[PDB]
Amino acid sequence: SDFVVIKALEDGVNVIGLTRGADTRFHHSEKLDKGEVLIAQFTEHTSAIKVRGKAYIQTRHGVIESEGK
Amino acid sequence: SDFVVIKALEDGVNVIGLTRGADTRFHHSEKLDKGEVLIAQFTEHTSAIKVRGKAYIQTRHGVIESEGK
Amino acid sequence: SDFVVIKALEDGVNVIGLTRGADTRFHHSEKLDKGEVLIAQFTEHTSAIKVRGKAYIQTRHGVIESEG
Amino acid sequence: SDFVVIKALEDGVNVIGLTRGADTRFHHSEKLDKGEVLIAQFTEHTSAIKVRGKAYIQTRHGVIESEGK
Amino acid sequence: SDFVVIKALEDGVNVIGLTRGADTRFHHSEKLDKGEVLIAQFTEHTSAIKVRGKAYIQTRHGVIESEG
Amino acid sequence: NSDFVVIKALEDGVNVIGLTRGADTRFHHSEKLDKGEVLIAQFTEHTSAIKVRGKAYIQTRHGVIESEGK
Amino acid sequence: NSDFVVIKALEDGVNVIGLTRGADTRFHHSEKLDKGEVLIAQFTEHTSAIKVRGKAYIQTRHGVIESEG
Amino acid sequence: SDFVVIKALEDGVNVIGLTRGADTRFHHSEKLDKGEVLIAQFTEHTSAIKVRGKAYIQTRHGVIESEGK
Amino acid sequence: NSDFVVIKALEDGVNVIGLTRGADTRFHHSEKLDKGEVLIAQFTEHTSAIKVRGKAYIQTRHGVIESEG
Amino acid sequence: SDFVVIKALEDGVNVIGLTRGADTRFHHSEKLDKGEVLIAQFTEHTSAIKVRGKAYIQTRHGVIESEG
Amino acid sequence: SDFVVIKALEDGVNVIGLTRGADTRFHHSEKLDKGEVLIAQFTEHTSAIKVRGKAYIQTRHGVIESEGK
Ligand SMILES: N[C@@H](Cc1c[nH]c2ccccc12)C(=O)O
Ligand SMILES: N[C@@H](Cc1c[nH]c2ccccc12)C(=O)O
Ligand SMILES: N[C@@H](Cc1c[nH]c2ccccc12)C(=O)O
Ligand SMILES: N[C@@H](Cc1c[nH]c2ccccc12)C(=O)O
Ligand SMILES: N[C@@H](Cc1c[nH]c2ccccc12)C(=O)O
Ligand SMILES: N[C@@H](Cc1c[nH]c2ccccc12)C(=O)O
Ligand SMILES: N[C@@H](Cc1c[nH]c2ccccc12)C(=O)O
Ligand SMILES: N[C@@H](Cc1c[nH]c2ccccc12)C(=O)O
Ligand SMILES: N[C@@H](Cc1c[nH]c2ccccc12)C(=O)O
Ligand SMILES: N[C@@H](Cc1c[nH]c2ccccc12)C(=O)O
Ligand SMILES: N[C@@H](Cc1c[nH]c2ccccc12)C(=O)O
Ligand SMILES: N[C@@H](Cc1c[nH]c2ccccc12)C(=O)O
Repeated sequence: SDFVVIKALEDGVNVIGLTRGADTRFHHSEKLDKGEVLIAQFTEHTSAIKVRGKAYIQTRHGVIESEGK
Repeated sequence: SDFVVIKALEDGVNVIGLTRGADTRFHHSEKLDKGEVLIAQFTEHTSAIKVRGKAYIQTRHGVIESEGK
Repeated sequence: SDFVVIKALEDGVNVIGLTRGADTRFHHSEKLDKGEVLIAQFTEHTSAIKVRGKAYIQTRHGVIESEG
Repeated sequence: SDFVVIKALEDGVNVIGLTRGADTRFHHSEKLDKGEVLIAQFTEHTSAIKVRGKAYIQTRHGVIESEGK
Repeated sequence: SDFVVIKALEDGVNVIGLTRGADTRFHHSEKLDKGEVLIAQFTEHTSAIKVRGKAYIQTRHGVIESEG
Repeated sequence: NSDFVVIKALEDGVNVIGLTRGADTRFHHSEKLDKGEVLIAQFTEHTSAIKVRGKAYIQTRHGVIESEGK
Repeated sequence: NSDFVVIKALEDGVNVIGLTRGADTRFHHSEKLDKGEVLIAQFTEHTSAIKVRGKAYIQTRHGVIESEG
Repeated sequence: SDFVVIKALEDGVNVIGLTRGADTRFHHSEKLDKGEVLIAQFTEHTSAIKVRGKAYIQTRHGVIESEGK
Repeated sequence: NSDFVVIKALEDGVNVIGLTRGADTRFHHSEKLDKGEVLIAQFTEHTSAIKVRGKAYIQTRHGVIESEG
Repeated sequence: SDFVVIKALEDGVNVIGLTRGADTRFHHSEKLDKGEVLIAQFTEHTSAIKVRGKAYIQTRHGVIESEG
Repeated sequence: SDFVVIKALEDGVNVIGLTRGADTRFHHSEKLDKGEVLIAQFTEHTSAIKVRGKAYIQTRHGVIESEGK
């Protein structure tokens, strides 16, 4: 299973997991403060991940940055 | 299982999931506001994804950009 | 499973799914307007995909363009 | 499963599927008009694909071009 | 399964499939006229393929040309 | 089997935190690292996300990233 | 499923010979190739070694090799 | 199944195995002296490895060096 | 779907010798090749080691090696 | 299964196998003399290998040298 | 399953197979004379291979030479 690396570039960045299955909703929100790193998998319960705030992102396809505000 | 990365380049980008199976319709529309990133898999319920609006997309195959009206 | 990427370079592009199995026919036609992107897999029900209209297409084998 | 991309370079190109199994015959002819693209897999029912007419073909082994009469 | 691509460089090219199993013979010959392309798999029934005639051949090992 | 991450602690008191796999998300273990220790940690049946706090040098299949403390 | 060998006959009468898989080893088939003909042949339940006699150009996973008459 | 190489740059290096499962504890500590190498797998019982002391370390992602107290 | 070895005989009377898989080790089959013939031989249920006597050009997954008379 | 190459650069190099499982123990020590090569796998019984003495070592991750 | 290529650079080279399992001992010693090539797999019975004497060795990891007494 693939994972995504997320480095928070400011306080209060949110890594949100959406539910796998016929229903789509947020099941969890992980708050990252500046400089913190989260390495997060796709799992049985999480089939999509949303990032809100300024962060540097690595995936198998390369780097992308989310932008706050 | 494969996933796409979607960075909204403007407000109100829509990431639309089409059902796996004999029938084809939309089962969920994730809206993204400017700067937000979504990392989204193909799953048991989603076998085709559609993007409406200005966004920067990465897939196994490289980058593509969606353009809004 | 493999997928194709389709960006509509014009209004009214169709992505057509043909049926998997001993019979071959159209079961669904996804309309795309200019600028819209569809990412679409091969599936239990779709074993061939047809693009009609002006689109930029990426597959595992590279880029190919359909023309109006 | 592998697949092949076929761009029709002229009207009336045919992508023919030959049946898998002990017997070999044509089971379906998809007609393409100039500019239309087909992406078609090898399947339980098709284990060989014939292209008739001028078209641009990509497969895992590269680009090949069919020509008409 | 792997597959072979055959472009007919003249009329009357032959793509011949040999039977898989303890015994060996031709089970189907597919005629290819000049310019026609066949993409053919190895399968439950075909474990070798012979090409007779002038053709352009691609496999996973590269290109090879048959001569008439 | 599954992927792993390399974490070198660039100061004392670095925290490598495992998040629970499954429908609920909580911290189950926090492995503390002092300066210069290396931890090589996998994703597992119990761990489906890892969070790093403090200044550390990180390697994954996607390349290096560095965490920074406050 | 299963490596294959490409054999181009560089003269008439080239022989591609299959050896039997199993505890016992013998020739079970000899496929005659005349000048310019190409044979693409798999390893199989029945054939676990292939011998080429006569002048031919051979491609395998490992490269080209040439047999001499 | 993945493995790490550990070369001890000083006496007393410490390769610590952590238990796989819902509980996390060290279950084995293999000490290395200067110049000794260990090649260790991830296993049914070890899902994380900790290195203490000055060592040179190769994993699939590259070399990393641990530095001691 | 195992590895195979390409052997080209550079002189008459080269010998490709197959050793038995199992607790017991000895030769079960000796294929003689004369100058210029090529043998392409797999590892199999019955052969888990191959020995080449004489002058031949050998290709494997790991590159070319030459056996000498 | 992965394996490792050990060429002893001096007499008396030891390649030690640690047991797979909940318990960790040396179960075999192969002595290598100057210039002898061992190619050894991870197995059902051996899930860690320790090299003691001067040797040149190749693994999937590259070359590393143990020193006496 | 992996294999090793061993070319004898002198007479009396020894390719020695160690037993797979809880016990470790020699079960077969295959002698090579100068110029002979042995291509030998890992197997249900052999999980470690030792070479004595001057040989050129190729594995997945490269070329290593054994030096004889
Ligand atoms: N309990 C969650 C933890 C998690 C993994 N990846 C995530 C991404 C976003 C949010 C939560 C998560 C799960 O197993 O799915
Ligand atoms: N519950 C949906 C969530 C989802 C995943 N990928 C998506 C892409 C588009 C829209 C929704 C989704 C699913 O499991 O499939
Ligand atoms: N419901 C369709 C959706 C789909 C996936 N790929 C397609 C390609 C073309 C048309 C429709 C589709 C299916 O699972 O097959
Ligand atoms: N129903 C057919 C459709 C098809 C797939 N690939 C093809 C190639 C050529 C012609 C038809 C097809 C099938 O599953 O096989
Ligand atoms: N019915 C044949 C079709 C075929 C596939 N590949 C071929 C190559 C040559 C001749 C026929 C074929 C089969 O499944 O095997
Ligand atoms: N050996 C039989 C049956 C057979 C085995 N494999 C085949 C592939 C194709 C056609 C027939 C066969 C025959 O030649 O008739
Ligand atoms: N009936 C033979 C056909 C064949 C395949 N590969 C070959 C190589 C040489 C000679 C014959 C063959 C088989 O399935 O094995
Ligand atoms: N017992 C834990 C060990 C572990 C693995 N990865 C981790 C990451 C962080 C913290 C602990 C761990 C587990 O199997 O999951
Ligand atoms: N019947 C033998 C044929 C063979 C394959 N590879 C070989 C190498 C050497 C000698 C004989 C063989 C087998 O299946 O094993
Ligand atoms: N008995 C331990 C041996 C081991 C493998 N890798 C390790 C890493 C650290 C400590 C011990 C080990 C096991 O199978 O897990
Ligand atoms: N009988 C041992 C032999 C062995 C394999 N790899 C080793 C590494 C070191 C020492 C012994 C071994 C085993 O199968 O595990
Ligand atoms: N019968 C032995 C032959 C063998 C294979 N690899 C070897 C390496 C060394 C010595 C003998 C062998 C076996 O299956 O294991």
